[PDB]
Amino acid sequence: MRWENLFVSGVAAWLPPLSTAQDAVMAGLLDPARSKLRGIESVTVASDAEEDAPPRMAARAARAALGRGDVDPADVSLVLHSSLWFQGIDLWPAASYVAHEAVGRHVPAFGLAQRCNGGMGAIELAGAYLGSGIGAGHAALLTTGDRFAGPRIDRWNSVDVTMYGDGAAALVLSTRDGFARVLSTATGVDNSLEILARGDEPFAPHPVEPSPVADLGTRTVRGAELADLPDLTHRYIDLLVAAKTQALEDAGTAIEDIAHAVIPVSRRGTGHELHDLLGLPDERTSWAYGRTTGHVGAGDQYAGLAHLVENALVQPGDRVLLFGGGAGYTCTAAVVEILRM
Amino acid sequence: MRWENLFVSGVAAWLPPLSTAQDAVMAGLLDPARSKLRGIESVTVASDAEEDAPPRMAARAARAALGRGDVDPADVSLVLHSSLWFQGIDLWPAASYVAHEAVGRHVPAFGLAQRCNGGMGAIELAGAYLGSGIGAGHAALLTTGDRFAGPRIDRWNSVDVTMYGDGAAALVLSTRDGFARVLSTATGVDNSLEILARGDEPFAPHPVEPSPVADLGTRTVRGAELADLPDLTHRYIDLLVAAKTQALEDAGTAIEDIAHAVIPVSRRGTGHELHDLLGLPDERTSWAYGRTTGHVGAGDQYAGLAHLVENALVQPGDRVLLFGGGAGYTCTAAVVEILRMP
Repeated sequence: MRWENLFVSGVAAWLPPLSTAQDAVMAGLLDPARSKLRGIESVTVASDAEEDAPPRMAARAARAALGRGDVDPADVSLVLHSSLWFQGIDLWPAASYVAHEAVGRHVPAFGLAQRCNGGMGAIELAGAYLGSGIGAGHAALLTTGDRFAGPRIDRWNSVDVTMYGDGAAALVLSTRDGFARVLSTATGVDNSLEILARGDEPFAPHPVEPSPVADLGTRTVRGAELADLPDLTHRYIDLLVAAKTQALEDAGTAIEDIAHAVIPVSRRGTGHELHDLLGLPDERTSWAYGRTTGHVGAGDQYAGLAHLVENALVQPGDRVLLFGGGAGYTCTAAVVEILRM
Repeated sequence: MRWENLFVSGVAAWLPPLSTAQDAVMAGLLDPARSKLRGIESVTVASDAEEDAPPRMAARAARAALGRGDVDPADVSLVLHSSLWFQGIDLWPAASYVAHEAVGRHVPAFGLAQRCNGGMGAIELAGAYLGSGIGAGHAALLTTGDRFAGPRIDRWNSVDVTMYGDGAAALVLSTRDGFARVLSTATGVDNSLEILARGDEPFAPHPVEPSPVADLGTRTVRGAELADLPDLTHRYIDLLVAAKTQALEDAGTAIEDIAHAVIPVSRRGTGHELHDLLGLPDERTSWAYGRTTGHVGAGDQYAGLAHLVENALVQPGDRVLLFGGGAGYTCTAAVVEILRMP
């Protein structure tokens, strides 16, 4: 999709302190060979205090993002809150809390689930919503937030390809103006890969209690065996190249003109990495930053863009590729042009 | 919102067999007075077999809905799957399973949370998406699905205003054609009421284990206490009347021109009920149906419309109000006009 009137008016991350892979190895929580393979140096870790529940971190990130774009909360017509896991209280609309605290009483709020891709996918849904004439306002607030905890989640081991960081991020879209223009979005998808995210786990009538420790690495392996596809890996490559190519082509931008690409935090550590598939070197990606935060739920792309802007790592005229991807498997990409700093 | 080119192409429910309120009373699971007050005659109860997990029930409803509307799955550009509770496997994309099983590999799928309003809120989001030019196809598949279980959920008692039914529903939107035209949608909202849905429950770092039995009625009371609002009654009235009023006006329709309103399944049993606020007698609402199914997660409005159409309770030229409402608090309403029977 080529966007003629869609802007990022603000972006922010609210992140707790860093905790190092080194300290996890020293404490016996993380196998040292795994630490070395994956290349992740540290991950953000929140306290267990109520003030650090995901919706409250999200509400703070939202305020920061709305403050920086000087958007009147009266002009926000939609709130989307994406996440991966528990929000602190069950049977309860977390998204309405985020909206109430950051914007106000009279804005429609949805929780969104598209696993790791939720932040990027929300951009398409919100952009469509803003252009449709449903709401009178010109902005949408997009938030993410998660805080991982035992017994269910071991941040260092529950996923093979990454390590989980706690925290929240926010991105405010506008059809009026902003410091960046969204030039394009495009989604690649292959829903056959959903099997890799459940493995041989049976459908249970009730959450399993007490919670065993999650092991998504082992789901992927069992998932691959049950699916018995001859071309598993290609299905991934195809959907990722589709998202990349359409996002670039609809933005009228060649890959050599991308100043920086913000990607999901993950690492194989052996052969080809995502950056090889994207056709650009490691140092033009957000890996150097991401390997300090870990995988911050659905918010890697918002947090990474926040990092670039806050540190003047981009200037006006630069084009930035935001690259999603999450279990499903779904990947939304976007090209953003910096207009003002 | 007034819609120029939005249609309902198909609608369906997949519902497990009925379990009566009277049987629950006799098993000691439901108090006789509460049964009488609430007036729910029965609710749908699924088995605990893997085949009745919510995403599978949702897949069956989606396929029925798509088949009843002659929509090719290749023309669906978006799947939204709304729910209130556990889908059977954690840390996993349920919405992608629904999409794969009913529609295919190459359609973006999202899980959607807007408590009891998810099904109606999904119509606005999908409608916007379909008109935007983002996806190639002309149709969107909307699903709901839940299956409630102990210890956490006691379907008969965990919500005061209703009793939960298991099952799934589906609705297919199209920019091209269908059996009904969506004339309008409108949302009323008041996010200050989110506190009523959490009460004084502390934010916990991990789900509380073992799960105690949920008591949302007590949460409402604890939340009302903390919030200390001067005008709670008026907050409900203002947002519900706003949704009703805007949907009717954008559709160019008066309440007396509404043949039927499909409403959330809930009941006070004393005083004024939602139908009084809508200005409709009981008989012009979905209550006669909803009191046999109970509150089927986010799917009451889809399920109620399917029942209307499957049983020839409306005919071409009739207008129907689909009326939402859920904890948040958010209520999305739509006026649809029947163009032909499917």
